[PDB]
Amino acid sequence: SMACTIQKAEALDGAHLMQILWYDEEESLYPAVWLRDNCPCSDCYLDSAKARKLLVEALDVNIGIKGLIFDRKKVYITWPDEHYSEFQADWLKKRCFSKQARAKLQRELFFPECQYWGSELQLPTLDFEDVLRYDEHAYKWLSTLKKVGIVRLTGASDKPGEVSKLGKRMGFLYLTFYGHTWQVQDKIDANNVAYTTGKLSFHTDYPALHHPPGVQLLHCIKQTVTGGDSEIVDGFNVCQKLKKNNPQAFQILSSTFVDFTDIGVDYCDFSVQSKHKIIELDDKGQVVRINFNNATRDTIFDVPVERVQPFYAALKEFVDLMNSKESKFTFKMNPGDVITFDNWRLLHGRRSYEAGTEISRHLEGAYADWDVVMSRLRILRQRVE
Amino acid sequence: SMACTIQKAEALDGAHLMQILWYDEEESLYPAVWLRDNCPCSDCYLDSAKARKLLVEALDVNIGIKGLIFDRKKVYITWPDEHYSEFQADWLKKRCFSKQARAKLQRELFFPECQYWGSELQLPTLDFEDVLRYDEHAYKWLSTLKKVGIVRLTGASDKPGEVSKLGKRMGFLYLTFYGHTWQVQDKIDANNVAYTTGKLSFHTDYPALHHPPGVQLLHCIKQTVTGGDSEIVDGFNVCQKLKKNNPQAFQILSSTFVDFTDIGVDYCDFSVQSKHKIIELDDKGQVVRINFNNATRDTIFDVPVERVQPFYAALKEFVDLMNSKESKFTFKMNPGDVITFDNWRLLHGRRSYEAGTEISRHLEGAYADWDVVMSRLRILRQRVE
Ligand SMILES: C[N+](C)(C)NCCC(=O)O
Ligand SMILES: C[N+](C)(C)NCCC(=O)O
Ligand SMILES: O=C(O)CNC(=O)C(=O)O
Ligand SMILES: O=C(O)CNC(=O)C(=O)O
Ligand code: NI
Ligand code: NI
Ligand SMILES: [Zn+2]
Ligand SMILES: [Zn+2]
Repeated sequence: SMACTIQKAEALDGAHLMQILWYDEEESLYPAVWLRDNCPCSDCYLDSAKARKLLVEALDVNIGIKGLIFDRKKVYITWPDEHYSEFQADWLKKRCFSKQARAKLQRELFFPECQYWGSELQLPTLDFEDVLRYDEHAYKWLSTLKKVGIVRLTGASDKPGEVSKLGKRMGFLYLTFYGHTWQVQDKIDANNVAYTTGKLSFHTDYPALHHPPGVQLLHCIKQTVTGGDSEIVDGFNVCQKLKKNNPQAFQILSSTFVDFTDIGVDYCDFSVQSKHKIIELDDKGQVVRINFNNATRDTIFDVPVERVQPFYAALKEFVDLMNSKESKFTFKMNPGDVITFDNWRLLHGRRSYEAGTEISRHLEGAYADWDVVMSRLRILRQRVE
Repeated sequence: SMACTIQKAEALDGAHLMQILWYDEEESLYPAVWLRDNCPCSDCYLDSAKARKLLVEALDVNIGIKGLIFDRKKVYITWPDEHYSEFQADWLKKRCFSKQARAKLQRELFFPECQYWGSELQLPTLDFEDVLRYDEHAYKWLSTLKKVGIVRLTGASDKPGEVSKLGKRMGFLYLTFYGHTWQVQDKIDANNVAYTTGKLSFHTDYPALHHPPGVQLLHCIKQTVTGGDSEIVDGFNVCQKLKKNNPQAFQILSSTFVDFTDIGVDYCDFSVQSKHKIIELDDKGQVVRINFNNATRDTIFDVPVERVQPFYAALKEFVDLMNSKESKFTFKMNPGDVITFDNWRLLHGRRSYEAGTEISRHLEGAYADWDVVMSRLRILRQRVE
């Protein structure tokens, strides 16, 4: 295209910048040091790995272009030490340092589109076997998981092993002290409040870890009629409402380190401790993760005494908002259903049910790392486009 | 002890605080809301899980103590709604909200002691089989790993499978796209600069992931006489020197997001992207992780053009300090040697060596999560004390 065709290339700014004038009349600028650092020749770049061999030690940070020629599709550069580089037009164009170009590329890499939701949620639903068999369906699955935060898959079996198939479709699951996969059932000497018939209030899984699981997979093998309905809420949507309604409570929860703990025996013996802010913000003040399980929050609370009661007051306000009828979405899982969701963004819970002489309710769960998921999503997108 | 024996317990501050006067005359304060939240009774606390059943929804954040009695070893509290709680003296004492008590407990949980080192490093060394067989030795191993950042284990075999034994001793290894364990050897169509005979400059492993591996294990199966010596540097020590010598360069590297990438096929097919600050600080300005591999730093750099050359100038200053003869420690791995090190703190590298018609050099590596390691360290400490 005219946008990707070179009209003129020139060294500017004491030879420290290259400027490309494109055939659409737009101009791009490329620092000489960045071009040299990204030389694609075999000395500098290992093509089989698509990786940089060039060392920092080799890079003159004050380098300027010694000579430059070009045609419509490439630039050819000589360097002061006689090194020689070639750069393709389309490669340069994609990597333009303009804010618009950089932002476009970041969108393509990280899929930031987010659709916030309340009690009006239309639970995205796909077929399990279709997702396993067809790239178009697996793509819709992971893209929707990223954007909405949850997808339900229907028509799995009523036998263990289904979350493992989804894990292989992603790449691999995320092993924790509760196993490769884990069985949510009422257990004698339960090592986790999950493994009882009690109500689970809204929580994220595993804030006792530094790096809580990014994605959760939960498959219904057996369901009870006595209770055990599912509830979910969009934590990012809730945090937005909290900041607006109660900025003091938002400030406390986004700045206060809370200790989490887990001790017991499952896959192996464990004694786990972490610290997190319940509302975890990026450097720009945007919420990126919620870290909260009331069951594993430690008895240890490392704050001065005067900060304690205001913390709990803040926390109450947050949970009250999560529970509001405008925020929460309630549903019942049947055998064969699987939900896959963003464990950093949603909070989830379940209603109490009745104990029995044999197991009346059984879910099999597993976790996946967001990096594993995003990798597969990038591959799938390329395959489908 | 007199320190742990109750002399007086009293509700204060409108019944919103409990004060304990101990037999040493020291005073501790406990917020009423915190005591109620941490009731150990069977309604509030699941003993088999050592976890809180009590919901946020159940907690009156404005609660005060209705009645209190005590003896030397426990306090007995009635609440306004008629709930009833018992707290043991030793439990309360450990959880005193004084800064001194809180800081002591944080030390016991997280083992913060750090011993910075330069080229004078005396490489801590233990026997491999001793570490597998004896808790006293496994304790010294992990405690030293945490404090110094590296331990060498000698007397392993010259066969694959040794890092896997150490992984089981910790709990489990950290699976990545390069496998459960991985073979560092020269490979045709290498998917990583590591799998060549080239020099690796100082790097941390895997900044292409959001959560880079906490701990690295590297076992020498075959070594070459033609090169391939090992080099290490204490990144936390280096960052301290950089902040002192060049505060501008420190500021740039601790505030600038750098994109990292990895594309290829190994355990499965992958297309990985991340963003990190190379020098990653906590909320108090202390360095907690270094994220840097020059080979996987992307060609994509998401900064305005005017910030590019100063970034590279900063980076050069950092690498130059890492390479200084006062900072780096160089050694040669022989068959049977294993190093286990903090991949968030150290940077590591290796000298070039000569290609041959069969494999002349072979290391087997693996990763572990710091949470897995710290769990085992806590268990071991308890077993040994
Ligand atoms: C379901 N399992 C694996 C027990 N995790 C619950 C969540 C947690 O303990 O934070
Ligand atoms: C040794 N392996 C597993 C290839 N990793 C190298 C480090 C990296 O690619 O950042
Ligand atoms: O049992 C359910 O429906 C939900 N389970 C969980 O959220 C859990 O085990 O952490
Ligand atoms: O080969 C060596 O001695 C060191 N290897 C690495 O650091 C690597 O593979 O990332
Ligand atoms: Ni859960
Ligand atoms: Ni390495
Ligand atoms: Zn080159
Ligand atoms: Zn109670």
